[PDB]
Amino acid sequence: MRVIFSEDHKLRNAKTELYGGELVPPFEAPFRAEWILAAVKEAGFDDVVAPARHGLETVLKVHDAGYLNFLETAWDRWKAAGYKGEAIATSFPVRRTSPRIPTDIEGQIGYYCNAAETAISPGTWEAALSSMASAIDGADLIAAGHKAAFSLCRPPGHHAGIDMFGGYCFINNAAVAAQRLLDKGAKKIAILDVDFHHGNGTQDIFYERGDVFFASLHGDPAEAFPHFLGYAEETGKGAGAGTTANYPMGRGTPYSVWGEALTDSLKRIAAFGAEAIVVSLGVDTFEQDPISFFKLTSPDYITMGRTIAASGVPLLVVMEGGYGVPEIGLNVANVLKGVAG
Amino acid sequence: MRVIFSEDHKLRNAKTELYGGELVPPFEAPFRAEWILAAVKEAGFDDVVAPARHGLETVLKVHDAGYLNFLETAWDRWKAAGYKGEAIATSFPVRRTSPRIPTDIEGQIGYYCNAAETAISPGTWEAALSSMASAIDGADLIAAGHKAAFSLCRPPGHHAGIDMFGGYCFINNAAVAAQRLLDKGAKKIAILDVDFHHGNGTQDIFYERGDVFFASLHGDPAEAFPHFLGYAEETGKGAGAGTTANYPMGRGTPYSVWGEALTDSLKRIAAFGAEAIVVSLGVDTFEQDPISFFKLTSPDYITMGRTIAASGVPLLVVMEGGYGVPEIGLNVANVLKGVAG
Ligand SMILES: NCCCNCCCCCS
Ligand SMILES: NCCCNCCCCCS
Ligand SMILES: [K+]
Ligand SMILES: [K+]
Ligand code: NA
Ligand code: NA
Ligand SMILES: [Zn+2]
Ligand SMILES: [Zn+2]
Repeated sequence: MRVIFSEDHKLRNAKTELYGGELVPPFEAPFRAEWILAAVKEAGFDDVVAPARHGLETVLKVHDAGYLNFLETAWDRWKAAGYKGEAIATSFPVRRTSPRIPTDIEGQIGYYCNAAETAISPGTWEAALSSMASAIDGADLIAAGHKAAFSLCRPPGHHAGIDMFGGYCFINNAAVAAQRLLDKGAKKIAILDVDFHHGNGTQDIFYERGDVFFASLHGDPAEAFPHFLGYAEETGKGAGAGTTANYPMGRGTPYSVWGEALTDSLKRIAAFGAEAIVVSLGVDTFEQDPISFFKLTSPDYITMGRTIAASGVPLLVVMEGGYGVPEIGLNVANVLKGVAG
Repeated sequence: MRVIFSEDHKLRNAKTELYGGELVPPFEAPFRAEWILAAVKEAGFDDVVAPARHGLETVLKVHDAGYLNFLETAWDRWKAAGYKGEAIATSFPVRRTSPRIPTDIEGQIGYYCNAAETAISPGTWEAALSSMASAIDGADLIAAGHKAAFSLCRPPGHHAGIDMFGGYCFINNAAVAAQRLLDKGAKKIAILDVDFHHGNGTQDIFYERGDVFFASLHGDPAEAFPHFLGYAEETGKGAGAGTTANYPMGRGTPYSVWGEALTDSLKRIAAFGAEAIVVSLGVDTFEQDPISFFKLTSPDYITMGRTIAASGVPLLVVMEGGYGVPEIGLNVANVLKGVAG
């Protein structure tokens, strides 16, 4: 299978992340992509290609235009306002606030943010567009008849909602890929989010859409980031009724339990009639992940890839999270081995 | 007039504030109270007394119980979770989130926060209770027949809403004072917020209540903190209809303009029939204030106090903001001179 990857991911190289009341080097750092690329090549997936660039045609169908405009100039405005650090939101539009959009940079960065750990830094927008491009080109391979492809996206996407960034995410790459598949002729597409964290951004984008089914397996939001979405009761609204399936799970969950939710999610996706599945792949479900509480082992990723591919429908694998250790690469590569085997 | 002041304000001595993407020493630091106290004594207001302690009777009528329980244990829980810095929220319940309350400390601190610049530190709860006590004792003086009193509150209160802390505020002292006056027999009370920033917390607490009228003069929230409340169109709802009056004003506003809004607010308060006015006094309207854009001069504070007192109705002055410069003390003292003159 082809691997789509842009060297322009490195334009996002933020210096700070707000974690535990401290500003620390970010977990979502350029070396993650280096580790993953090296491991997938070592596993034999060496057909690596840069994406063609893309404009905003596809992404405007899943993200708000004001949001994208804000990201395009956020860093410049932050710097012009005289702030000394990176661009980090402080005030947020929480319960019982006005729905109005501020005009200034401090107000706007909060208006457009869901989580303050994520700083905007110079090059962030450009990196996000490159990552989106990798997702688009991956989708195009699936549309053209390939049964699998891997978009090595960085920065990741699944916490970015219609008009919010956060969780290290700015453009929802998986959502853009799903939209691209619909634009190329699909009528029904599923997104299956296996990252440890709920894909709250993806859920937001498709919650009221009946053309996309969203399934997520994740740490229970009662006690895990992103904290404010991902409960099982959330099944969709309006045109999207019945097209969100959340599988929250608790501390220590191993594959023997996690795989049961996987089986069920795939049943749901099959009943929906998805023509392809965009897999939002994070490997922060690993038993050594520094910020997560699941207990998957490296061999479990092979099982996971094989099971998702036994759907018999084409897969686009889109990179999301997985942190801390170079074994994130082995784990990603193992999912691909399961898909290709 | 009597000045109520607790030395226990000093138990709030946080190390950090998130400002401009950096963790810096807080603007709202113990020296503020020292400076203000010294200046009011210098102006002849030397009848200074400590508040009696108070439990939660009064405050439970303006703040949510879950919120107060959260504040009481937040520091302990944050430390027990192993975080190394002070307690700073990251995820927030923004647009289109679940209304559910998280169980863990990271989820809860965001659930109960409106602004991430404000860290919870050891002693914060105890300090907030002492500041609340100063407000309650001030209210009791008014209830007993005094026409003026000054509660030198620290930490301040007006950004704390029903179930949210932020803007350096944890317990809404002015809201507690208003409630105490109602509990002592008043039927109608007004809160007049002259701090540069909108009292979004106070507005939240009384938005649907007809027994309290809230007026605020402030920097336009389209460009100024708190960013997400304080527009003129917000006039109240339900039983509270017509009991919020917001006067947003722009960059460079001097007393000649600000005083016209003051006059109008007092007309509204008189028409409401307030039996007393709780003045949320911030002096960050000063032309030198480091974080604000109004252009009041030190003499204007005397005019302001005199005009508010010309209402002919008893006043409780409750300390809010005012930062940076040594003149914060002179400016507060000048309001008291205007009231007492
Ligand atoms: N203490 C837990 C901090 C979690 N903060 C954000 C993690 C985002 C990963 C996205 S895949
Ligand atoms: N760049 C403006 C930072 C504003 N941050 C909060 C100020 C709170 C004052 C309360 S009286
Ligand atoms: K997930
Ligand atoms: K105000
Ligand atoms: Na949907
Ligand atoms: Na009211
Ligand atoms: Zn993740
Ligand atoms: Zn203020």
